[PDB]
Amino acid sequence: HMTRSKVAIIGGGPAGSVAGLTLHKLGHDVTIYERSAFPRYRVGESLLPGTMSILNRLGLQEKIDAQNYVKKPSATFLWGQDQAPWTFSFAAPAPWVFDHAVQVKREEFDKLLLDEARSRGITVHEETPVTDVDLSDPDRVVLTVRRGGESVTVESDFVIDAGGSGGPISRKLGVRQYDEFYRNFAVWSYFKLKDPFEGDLKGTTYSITFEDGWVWMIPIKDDLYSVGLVVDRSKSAEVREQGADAFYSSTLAKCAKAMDILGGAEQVDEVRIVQDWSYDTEVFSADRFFLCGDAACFTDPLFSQGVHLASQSAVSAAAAIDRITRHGDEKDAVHAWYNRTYREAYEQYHQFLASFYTFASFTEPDSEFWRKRRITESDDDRLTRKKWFESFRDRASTMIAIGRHQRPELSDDFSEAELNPARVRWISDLTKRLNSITRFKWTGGKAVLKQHYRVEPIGFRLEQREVLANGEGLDMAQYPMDDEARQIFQDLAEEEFGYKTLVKRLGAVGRQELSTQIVVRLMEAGLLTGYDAQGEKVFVQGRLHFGGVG
Ligand SMILES: *Cc1cc2c(cc1C)nc1c(=O)[nH]c(=O)nc-1n2C[C@H](O)[C@H](O)[C@H](O)COP(=O)(O)OP(=O)(O)OC[C@H]1O[C@@H](n2cnc3c(N)ncnc32)[C@H](O)[C@@H]1O
Repeated sequence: HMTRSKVAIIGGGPAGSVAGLTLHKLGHDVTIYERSAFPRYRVGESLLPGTMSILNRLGLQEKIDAQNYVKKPSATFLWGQDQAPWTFSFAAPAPWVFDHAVQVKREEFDKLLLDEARSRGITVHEETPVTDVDLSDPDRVVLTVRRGGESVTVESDFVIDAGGSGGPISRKLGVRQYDEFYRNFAVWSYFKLKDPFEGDLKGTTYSITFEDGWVWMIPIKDDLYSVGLVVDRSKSAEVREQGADAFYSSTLAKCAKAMDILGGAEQVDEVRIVQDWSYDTEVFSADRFFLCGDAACFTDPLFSQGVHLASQSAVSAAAAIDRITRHGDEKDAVHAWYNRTYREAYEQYHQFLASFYTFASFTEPDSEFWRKRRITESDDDRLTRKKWFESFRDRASTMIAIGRHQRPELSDDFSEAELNPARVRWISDLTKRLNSITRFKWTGGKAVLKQHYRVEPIGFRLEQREVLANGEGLDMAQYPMDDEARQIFQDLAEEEFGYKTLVKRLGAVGRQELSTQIVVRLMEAGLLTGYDAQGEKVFVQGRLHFGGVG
């Protein structure tokens, strides 16, 4: 209980800094090894509310307010050809809950976090690459580090690899699993251009489909836009052959709505490229190591999840190391929790992504980009799927409908309030479906409490919580339940009462304000199935934020 660990951290990007700040607040002894000198240039500029929340709870609010980062209200999508625009609002009602995020210059943002780490007495070595990581001694971790021109050797109780896509551990272990099809390749530059919108659109992140993929437009200053192409890795050869500059301009010129908003603006930087393929890992952590951020997995940046998942996993890996340090018998359970949680985030962002790419594929040409990414299924499943012609994948269908602008084209006429009717209409539809449920069935014959972990948001400790499950381990981990609320569900499994009874029984035990969320989550978890008065199944899903929002 008074025991704390010595922890080496490879990499001082967002995963590294957040991991070190969190481990320090949890009372551990942190060293961060970063191979570069800061500031150093880095792409990946558009952030999420969930990450601001984390930084706020770690005490960075004043330093961040000081920076005057461009504020981001939402993300806007021009998705498919001749489609109305849609926007994903960051609108949301605790002190750390954020309704917006920001856009940053990563060289400055990353250096701000790292300098904060320094100021708290965390040891930081810049220009000190970690050259080898040895885990074969089960009692310790030993790193080899290049200090000056000398190899120096250092031991620690734990190691976090936050070294980004080039982190040494996943490579060393050979546990990286590249996605078979999501092999994105990016080519980008900067323009001098002032946000052309004054209304609710100002500061929004634009993602815009064309023949060979999509274009991003991020305002990182008053008059500065990051403008990137995401294309298939099959375009590597063209860039190799014809040069990135020529590839960049002739490709970007193919995206009319993008040239539309650009309009003669001046290109104000060189163009860079990189391979950004999706991949996860067989192992997110085991024994004395954790992988965090791109070192663990990489998600197609369409929804700007990257820095958020680096931050979230960094906080989780910190809490995990703390828990194991104070309760060493829980080692296996804690690693199983870290692996499950990261895997589930990765896999469900991927499933969701597949939906979005498929929707654009109906109006974009049959290029290798769209063909690799759109859902694979029978000629007949696909023609049926132009059920789309007339509006995870209903989850995405939902988001798009709610966010649909009420005119055919993108304009400063847009206000987020014009989205309120479709929102409300979705809520009324959800309310209508739940109310029609006169009979519920439980999956299995037993309702049980199962052990689960949760990071406490204020102090960051990993706490134990009992969640609802069946005998066969299926669970709904998002809410803490007791023997008392479990009884509710055992009675349900036996008597199969409907929605009205379930709401009442929940209210009766203090859970009146969560009850709608509780039953929706149980439905999505496949633990509850609902039936209407005519005996037909009733399908409910109430998701529709992508992670790090709302
Ligand atoms: C590729 C890409 C990614 C991207 C993006 C657009 C593109 C083309 N747009 C994004 C966006 O709009 N919003 C967002 O949140 N993310 C976006 N991304 C992805 C995102 O940039 C990454 O997920 C994020 O950078 C990951 O953070 P993480 O902390 O995991 O990794 P990092 O930023 O690469 O930092 C790693 C540091 O480690 C150092 N390093 C590497 N190896 C060593 C060794 N061996 N020893 C010591 N240090 C090491 C690197 O120097 C780096 O600083």
